[PDB]
Amino acid sequence: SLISALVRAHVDSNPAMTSLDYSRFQANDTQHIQQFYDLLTGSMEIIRGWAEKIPGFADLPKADQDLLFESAFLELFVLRLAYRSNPVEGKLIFCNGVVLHRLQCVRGFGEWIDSIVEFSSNLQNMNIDISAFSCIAALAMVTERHGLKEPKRVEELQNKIVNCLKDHVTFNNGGLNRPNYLSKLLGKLPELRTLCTQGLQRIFYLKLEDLVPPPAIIDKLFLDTLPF
Amino acid sequence: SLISALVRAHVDSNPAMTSLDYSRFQANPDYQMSGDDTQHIQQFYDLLTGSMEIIRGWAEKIPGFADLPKADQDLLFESAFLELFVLRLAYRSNPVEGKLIFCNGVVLHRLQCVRGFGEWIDSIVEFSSNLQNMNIDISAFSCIAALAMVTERHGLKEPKRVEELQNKIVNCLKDHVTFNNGGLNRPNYLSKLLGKLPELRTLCTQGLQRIFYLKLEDLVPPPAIIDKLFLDTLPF
Amino acid sequence: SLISALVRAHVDSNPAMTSLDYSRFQANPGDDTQHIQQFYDLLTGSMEIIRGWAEKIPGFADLPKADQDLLFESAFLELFVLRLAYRSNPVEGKLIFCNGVVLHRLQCVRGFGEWIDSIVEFSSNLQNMNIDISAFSCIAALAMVTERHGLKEPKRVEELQNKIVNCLKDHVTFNNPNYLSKLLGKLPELRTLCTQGLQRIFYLKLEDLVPPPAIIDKLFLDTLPF
Amino acid sequence: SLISALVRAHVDSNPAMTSLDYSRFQANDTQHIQQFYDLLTGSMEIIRGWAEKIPGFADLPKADQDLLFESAFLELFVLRLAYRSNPVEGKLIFCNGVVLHRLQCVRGFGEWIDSIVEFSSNLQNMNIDISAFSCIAALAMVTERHGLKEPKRVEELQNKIVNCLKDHVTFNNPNYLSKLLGKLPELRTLCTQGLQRIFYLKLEDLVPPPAIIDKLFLDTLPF
Amino acid sequence: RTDSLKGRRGRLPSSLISALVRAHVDSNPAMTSLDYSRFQANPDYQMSGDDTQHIQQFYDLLTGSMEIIRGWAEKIPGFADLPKADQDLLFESAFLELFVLRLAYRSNPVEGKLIFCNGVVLHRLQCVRGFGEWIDSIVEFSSNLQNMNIDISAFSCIAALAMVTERHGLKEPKRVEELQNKIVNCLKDHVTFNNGGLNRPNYLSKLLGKLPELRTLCTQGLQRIFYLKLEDLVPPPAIIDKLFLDTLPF
Amino acid sequence: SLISALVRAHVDSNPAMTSLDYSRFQANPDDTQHIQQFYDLLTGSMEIIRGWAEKIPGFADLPKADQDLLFESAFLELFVLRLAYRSNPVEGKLIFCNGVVLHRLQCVRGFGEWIDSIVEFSSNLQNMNIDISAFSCIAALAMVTERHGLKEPKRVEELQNKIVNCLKDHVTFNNGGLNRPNYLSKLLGKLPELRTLCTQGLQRIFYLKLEDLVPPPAIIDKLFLDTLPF
Ligand SMILES: [Br-]
Ligand SMILES: [Br-]
Ligand SMILES: [Br-]
Ligand SMILES: [Br-]
Ligand SMILES: [Br-]
Ligand SMILES: [Br-]
Ligand SMILES: [Br-]
Ligand SMILES: [Br-]
Ligand SMILES: [Br-]
Ligand SMILES: [Br-]
Ligand SMILES: [Br-]
Ligand SMILES: [Br-]
Ligand SMILES: [Br-]
Ligand SMILES: [Br-]
Ligand SMILES: [Br-]
Ligand SMILES: [Br-]
Ligand SMILES: [Br-]
Ligand SMILES: [Br-]
Ligand SMILES: [Br-]
Ligand SMILES: [K+]
Ligand SMILES: [K+]
Ligand SMILES: [K+]
Ligand SMILES: [K+]
Ligand SMILES: [K+]
Ligand SMILES: [K+]
Ligand SMILES: [K+]
Ligand SMILES: [K+]
Repeated sequence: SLISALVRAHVDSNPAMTSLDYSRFQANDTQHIQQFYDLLTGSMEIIRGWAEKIPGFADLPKADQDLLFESAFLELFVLRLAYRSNPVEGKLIFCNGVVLHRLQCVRGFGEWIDSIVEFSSNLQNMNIDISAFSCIAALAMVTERHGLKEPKRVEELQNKIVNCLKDHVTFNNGGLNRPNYLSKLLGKLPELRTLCTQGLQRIFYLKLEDLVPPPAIIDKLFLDTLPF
Repeated sequence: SLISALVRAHVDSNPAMTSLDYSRFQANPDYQMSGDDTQHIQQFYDLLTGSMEIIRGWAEKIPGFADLPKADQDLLFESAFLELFVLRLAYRSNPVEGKLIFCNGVVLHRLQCVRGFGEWIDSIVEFSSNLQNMNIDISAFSCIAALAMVTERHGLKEPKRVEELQNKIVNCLKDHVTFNNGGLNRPNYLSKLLGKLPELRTLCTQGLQRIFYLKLEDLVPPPAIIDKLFLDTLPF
Repeated sequence: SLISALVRAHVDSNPAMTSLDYSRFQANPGDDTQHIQQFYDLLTGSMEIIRGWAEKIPGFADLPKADQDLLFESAFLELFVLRLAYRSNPVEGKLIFCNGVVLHRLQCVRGFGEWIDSIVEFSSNLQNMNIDISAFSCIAALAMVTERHGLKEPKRVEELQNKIVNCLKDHVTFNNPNYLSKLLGKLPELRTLCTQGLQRIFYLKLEDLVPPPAIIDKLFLDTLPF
Repeated sequence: SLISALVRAHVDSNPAMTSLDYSRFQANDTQHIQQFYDLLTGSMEIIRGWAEKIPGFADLPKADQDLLFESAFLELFVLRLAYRSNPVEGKLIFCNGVVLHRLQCVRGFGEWIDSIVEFSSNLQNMNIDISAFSCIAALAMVTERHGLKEPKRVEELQNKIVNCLKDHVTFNNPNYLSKLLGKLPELRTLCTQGLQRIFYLKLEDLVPPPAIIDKLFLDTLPF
Repeated sequence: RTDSLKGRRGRLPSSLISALVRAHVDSNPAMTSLDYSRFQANPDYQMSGDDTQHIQQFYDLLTGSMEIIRGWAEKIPGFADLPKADQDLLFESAFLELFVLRLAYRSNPVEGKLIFCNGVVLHRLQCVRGFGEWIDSIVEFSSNLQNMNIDISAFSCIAALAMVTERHGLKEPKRVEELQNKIVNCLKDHVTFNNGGLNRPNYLSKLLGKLPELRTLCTQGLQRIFYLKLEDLVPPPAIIDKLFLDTLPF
Repeated sequence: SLISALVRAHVDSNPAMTSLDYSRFQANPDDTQHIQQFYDLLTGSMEIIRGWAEKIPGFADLPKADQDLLFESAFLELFVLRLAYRSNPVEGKLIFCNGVVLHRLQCVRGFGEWIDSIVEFSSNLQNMNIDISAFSCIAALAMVTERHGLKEPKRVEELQNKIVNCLKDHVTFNNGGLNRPNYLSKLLGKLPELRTLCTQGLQRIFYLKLEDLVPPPAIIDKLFLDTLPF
């Protein structure tokens, strides 16, 4: 039930891997930077829709919803990108269907893009099925955050998702041949958070470069993702 | 890649368990023989025709299907429609509570479907009970649904093409199972999973007997679309 | 150097006798389900601790991560029993675990089964040999760094073993005769003791009162000699 | 008709208690363990023949026939042994007519033999007649197992034998039919200890079980 | 063993290979037609110096197997369909590895007996003069290969994979990858089926892992040929010169 | 070593699937002609199969008289076994020891309905998917077995047991062991089935002898009293 709801949410908020845009894809500045910004802001509405489809999420104080969302947006944008992309081939696929190459992105994302592809690769070598990934993505947002009004409520939804993930992995001796798979899975969240600090560094860099000022929406993003 | 498409196909053609319409749901046994069968037999025909566009939409979303000769696509879909309908129904319903949930979100009790479906509805609930006791995950179920249609059919223009698409799906299902077990396959589980198809085929012949019965009774004659359904499903 | 590192590995992976938890200790000469789950917990709770120990053995962390897992997985039960036997108090029937918990023999027999009696016996024999920390730290390392099938680098393994062997050899001489053979002779004795540990888990799986979790089932399969 | 065929199947597959083989008997190593292995392997064809004489068994899918036999063999071997032996005198009498004293079997069977003698004593203290026993033995095998091709066929045949035992009990008439069926679960538990013995012997590695015994092991495992 | 509780790991049991086996049997000396005429295991009877003799022998054993291994390669189903150019590239790129693999498989490491594609049986001590210290590594490899007890059907696939592998400068490398995959899936299905439907990923990783080890082992062969030419005592003839350049990974 | 020698004996005495002779194959419709061919296929395999027999380690160490007796007694069985293993039943393609390829339908006139029994056995055999090493042992076993009139029944029993041992080791370590519990048994079980199968071959030759349409050559007429269960 919950797992099915988590999977539908994922499916409904992701591009059909049979409806991808390769118009500007080529495995061969101010232009690539603004693009970096667009991609980020473009996924904001997509991921927000996804969050609203997480059972129990709409039952949290609206204030707690925006706090959870905003604090995890970047992590969510990167985890989703990492899961649907083809690391080996260096093909990046965004929440909107656009497909760029690891090299075309390096001009906008910076060397961070290389850190992302590496994460994408480690993530895929874990062979995470759609159900386990749908739980993990939800766990990246439904987690403890400073400033929460209903921290106990967040913790309850969190534990419900981990339990849902645990049953999926251990049902009928599903864990026998993958001992700490559940632990390795959860372990990807702190790695993801560490990974996203470089996204903040990049945004800071572009702001100090003052070659192309970040939009208020992203300037805002910088502050919401800021751990402190 | 292939399995994601298959899961997307399934998800997109099924109702979110939040769109579930529990309005026409009646569990009181007494309030059951109320209202002549006509209304119930019609409901039966409608539920079947109602899922046609839906399942055809799912079939069109199956990678490789459209590359098959247009006549084969039609022979495969028409021959498997009823089985798809029954399988999808059996996977999403709640057998323990005697609740049937259709390709459209309508929730009827077993006791209500008996008026239209006939005793066949009990064989269906039993099939649902066996299917759900296996705890098939969505990725696995989406492959099985696909394999109920992408399967051998006599009078197929390019049977070798279908066989290849079929192998591709089977192989996609084996990887899922094997990858979730640390790289070690599970041949018995797999055969138990694939064995549900012959069972589905057998279960549905009873659906053909219910339509034949309705045709003979001639009280609520099957409309042209159900007539076609009957002939497309006839194993001979 | 090697000996020092081996001792540090031991010390850092063991509880100080002044940080023990007696909250669950009861020697008066609970649900059966509770004792069995406790048995499973004491095993799973020691895994990370003992893994930490292994990773502190000079060279181990240099072997292919594949070989590491194979050596660790095949010796864990033995490492658990040996460390428990070395630190416990046979005479007083006090079993002391990797995590500091103290349990009386009588409390363990309901979870561990009669096998706890064989462990207390082994712990008694081990202690009568008055083995010092340096020597015990070498034996412990040898219990794991030993011949195993499936090792991507069998050479890289016998390399460590022998070094550790010589280390214990020089330590016995420098501090001094048929004593070195009595020490290594404890390893085959250890492995036999652990076959009884396998019987206990096999029994619990048959009784099906409380099936072993996946982690314990794998432990079961990994410890099987074949 | 059924009870008769069941009794006949039983008599034809058991040794004439007047022509027992004592050539290896003695009331005073690796050999006893080997003998433990042989007794088991020798009773296989004998019990297989018996199963083959159960009305309706041979009609089940071949796969199911092999599945039920392979899964209940150890229990059938033990049950049949407990029934024909003499617990009071500590004499174990096997399917093949061989007679050994408890003191000989403990060396091969292990302390499991004592549990077998205990079960034998409890069984015989119930004064179960040959007709009733012939039903219970059949129930030890024609029961539900995970993997049946036609689980219904099995349940079909099972109730039929159960009804067969029911009538025989009523005519001769109490909770007896209860204590009767109760022995099966007890027999099931008793044999797990048999699995423990075989497992211990495999670990010990002294005298390795032959391929056929390892097969029996994997075949009986309840998990 | 894959036959126990440990080996099953919680599970329960349920043409191309034949051609590959024939290719192998036809291209190998009957172990009953071996030539022991020059087999001298006596440390003392190591013919009076003359490094030249042994070095030329080294070159001859190599060239003497070329036509044989080329024949075998031509019996690999699907190989011919490949562009002649790729056939040549794959063959020349793998010849050395194929030569050592086959030698390692048929030889007797425990007795120090090296048995060549042509039937000649030489002792390890005789080969060290020609092959150099490299012969000891081959023997080690041989020893490790045989401890796996790989049956003829399995080895025939591995030998084929030593050649049907990606190489830089391929006309149709995709057609190559498809033959390679066909052969690997053939090996997997054969091992799985023969294990009662239960796959053996660890065994399979070990079998295929032997190829990287073989590639590495042969670089030492290149080092020997490089040495012999640097030493210029018995320069490498034109055919060995080509062998060297064909095997160069760069 | 023995098993490896058994495999070479098999490979050397069998036709490469790329060197087959279809100059007579058809697979579709189109007499004293079919019967003569039936006799030729049998006599032609004789030399081939005898060549294989001599390649079996230890077989040449038996008294020549025991060699002839063992060979002669198993000829038909070997002919059928080898035919069933290499042929392709699904497509009804019979491939003989000599490379000649005929369709099932082309054989029914000379072989009789027995050809249908062979194709079935071929079908059952192939479903077992016996690998070459195991098959090479079973073929050897069909011949190295007990027969009445052996001069050295103990020597034969010894070569036989060495072969089954060779087979048991290969099956346990390469054919799944207990993961295929009844394989070794089903495999040896094919020998008695093979023998029964060939009795129909004797009946065929009997029939042809009674019809006297074309008298069997001494070789085969011999094969008759050389295969006869007595
Ligand atoms: Br849902
Ligand atoms: Br894992
Ligand atoms: Br998709
Ligand atoms: Br899934
Ligand atoms: Br699978
Ligand atoms: Br009767
Ligand atoms: Br009697
Ligand atoms: Br086992
Ligand atoms: Br298990
Ligand atoms: Br061939
Ligand atoms: Br050449
Ligand atoms: Br191996
Ligand atoms: Br494996
Ligand atoms: Br594999
Ligand atoms: Br292995
Ligand atoms: Br040979
Ligand atoms: Br083969
Ligand atoms: Br003799
Ligand atoms: Br089998
Ligand atoms: K993993
Ligand atoms: K209805
Ligand atoms: K499989
Ligand atoms: K299963
Ligand atoms: K009676
Ligand atoms: K072989
Ligand atoms: K495999
Ligand atoms: K078979």
